[PDB]
Amino acid sequence: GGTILVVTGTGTGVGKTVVCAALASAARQAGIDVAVCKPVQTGTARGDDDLAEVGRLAGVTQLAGLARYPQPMAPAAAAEHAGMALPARDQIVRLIADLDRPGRLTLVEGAGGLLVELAEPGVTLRDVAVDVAAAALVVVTADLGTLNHTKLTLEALAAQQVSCAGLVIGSWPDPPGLVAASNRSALARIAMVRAALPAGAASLDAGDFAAMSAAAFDRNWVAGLV
Amino acid sequence: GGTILVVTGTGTGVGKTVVCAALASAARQAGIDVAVCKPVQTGTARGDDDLAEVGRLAGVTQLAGLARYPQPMAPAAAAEHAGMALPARDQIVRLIADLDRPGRLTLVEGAGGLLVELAEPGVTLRDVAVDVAAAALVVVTADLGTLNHTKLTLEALAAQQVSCAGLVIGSWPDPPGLVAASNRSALARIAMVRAALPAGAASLDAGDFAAMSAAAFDRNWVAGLVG
Ligand SMILES: Nc1ccn([C@@H]2O[C@H](COP(=O)(O)OP(=O)(O)OP(=O)(O)O)[C@@H](O)[C@H]2O)c(=O)n1
Ligand SMILES: Nc1ccn([C@@H]2O[C@H](COP(=O)(O)OP(=O)(O)OP(=O)(O)O)[C@@H](O)[C@H]2O)c(=O)n1
Ligand SMILES: [Mg+2]
Ligand SMILES: [Mg+2]
Repeated sequence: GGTILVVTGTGTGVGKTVVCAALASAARQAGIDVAVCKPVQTGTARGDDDLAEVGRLAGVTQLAGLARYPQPMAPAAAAEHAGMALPARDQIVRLIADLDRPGRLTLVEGAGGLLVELAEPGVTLRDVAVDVAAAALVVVTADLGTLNHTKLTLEALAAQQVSCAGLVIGSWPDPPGLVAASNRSALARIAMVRAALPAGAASLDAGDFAAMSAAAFDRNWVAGLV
Repeated sequence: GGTILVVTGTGTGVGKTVVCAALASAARQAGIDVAVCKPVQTGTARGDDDLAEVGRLAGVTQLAGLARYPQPMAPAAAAEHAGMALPARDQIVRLIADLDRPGRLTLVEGAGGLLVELAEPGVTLRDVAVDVAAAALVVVTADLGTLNHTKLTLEALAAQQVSCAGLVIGSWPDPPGLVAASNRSALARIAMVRAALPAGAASLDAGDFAAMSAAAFDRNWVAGLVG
């Protein structure tokens, strides 16, 4: 095996996908081989496609998915609306374990938060992470409430002995403001803040994104991942 | 003693205060004596006063605060910015215990979500609930993400053996979209949904808010809250 990291977030819209892409670009610039798996994608009618974003921004080519639901709903709702089950637990876990190899950082992106349902019957990104011995990278906001949400997620992580690889602030505002600055310090009082990605990085081109990403993570940590 | 509920939520801004007021109103109209307690209150320099708002909507007269910070921040941060300290765990529990009385329903509204720090070091409303043996009423949204946040909150409640008294959807839109409807029906499978307060309820005057309040909750559940 190699390094499997699940990339979760305190909620929906915290920039999990942009963090996957950023870590991917950093690791690739460290000469690490990266794969990204997004088992279930919703919102496809309006063009939601987070693996494509990772491809565009980071140049990852090993981009693995199992199901696509048109509706911009939570996976289980989208499944119900479309009239089709979610994938099974086994499909996700073996797709990920077949992606994993020596030398590779394999990022696994869930949908929404940690406890959202990802497969039949009621299995979550947390379960998947258990099944594959992955650590968890927690993407957070810098807004009022982030502390509560972070501690809640880290507590759920620990309840199943999924190790915490750290937090990333998905979007660092400009200019910051009092709340975001104080929250950044507190977040660092509960876990290793690995990076804070400038607000708007998503819209960068691949070159500028690569420069941002390179400077956003500690190089030794990135290298030390695999 | 009497009955104590901490009234918590999946985050900040979900309708905790309005639920305190609504449940207090329904319980008052059931003849139950009601106290509402707000041990940590931030954002006073912006005119935030949750106790006053409960009194304004519900007529609750037994309102107890303790710590008040000017800035609209996390209590830890608002205290650090005022040059002040957080209360002690026993200060908060004392404030609550002095309110407790047979036949009285004592609602304890927190600062933000369940794991926000109320006292040094890292003391939360969950700890306070264990200390005063209270049950937790969890206010939720109907919006995307509410299932994850709700499950996280319930799981954190069971982590310390704190009973869940049920959920209350703080703001229920009329009409409900596809996501709201789905989230509601899933929430009913995760826990007892005690009420779904209609959106904009803070705009109802005393009588409108009391009517809405009595209809919002099952009369039998409210009455069963207090012997
Ligand atoms: N530093 C950042 C981080 C995020 N985004 C934007 O923030 C929004 C949501 O972030 P996303 O990367 O989509 O993360 P997710 O948490 O995966 O969203 P969800 O799980 O709900 O699909 C996107 O428009 C993304 O383009 C941005 O512009 N600059
Ligand atoms: N059924 C509802 C629910 C909420 N609100 C409004 O939406 C906001 C949130 O209500 P509040 O109880 O203040 O949410 P809390 O979680 O209590 O806010 P805080 O985190 O600051 O304590 C308020 O402006 C309130 O007037 C409303 O009008 N009717
Ligand atoms: Mg995403
Ligand atoms: Mg409030």
